[PDB]
Amino acid sequence: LTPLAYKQFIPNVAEKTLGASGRYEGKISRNSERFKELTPNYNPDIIFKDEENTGADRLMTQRCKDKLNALAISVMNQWPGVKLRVTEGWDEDGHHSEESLHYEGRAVDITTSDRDRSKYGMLARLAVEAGFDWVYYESKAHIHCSVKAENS
Ligand SMILES: [Cl-]
Ligand SMILES: [Cl-]
Ligand SMILES: [Mg+2]
Ligand SMILES: [Zn+2]
Repeated sequence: LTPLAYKQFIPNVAEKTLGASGRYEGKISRNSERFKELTPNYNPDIIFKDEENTGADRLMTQRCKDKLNALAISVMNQWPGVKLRVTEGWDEDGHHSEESLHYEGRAVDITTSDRDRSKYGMLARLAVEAGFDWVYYESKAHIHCSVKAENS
């Protein structure tokens, strides 16, 4: 398996194109009907930074949970004793551009639990192999992973 390079994305097309994660559907706000279709992730093998102390980053679509949970298994296989870590998920605080998949339960920013940046390119490759529809080495400090919408 070949690690991704900094700022590389796989597949090598824009995130919201049909062969990647597909179009945005619209921001999800708390207590909306679409919010009620999100599912919380309390997987003990994933560390959630949850800096807002709201648990919002745990709320994600079922496809996002499926791929994230597969990635959590893969991380523990690659580096025994290390866990997947989520630093950003579903944003309620307005940090991202319009049409960001972070507003839809469809995107996560991730690291390893030890914050060893030398692992991040490989972490991104593991996310591709775990089935995320788009993976991007988005900053020196994290990998961005997203999924197609349930209606796909
Ligand atoms: Cl779980
Ligand atoms: Cl943390
Ligand atoms: Mg946040
Ligand atoms: Zn991101």
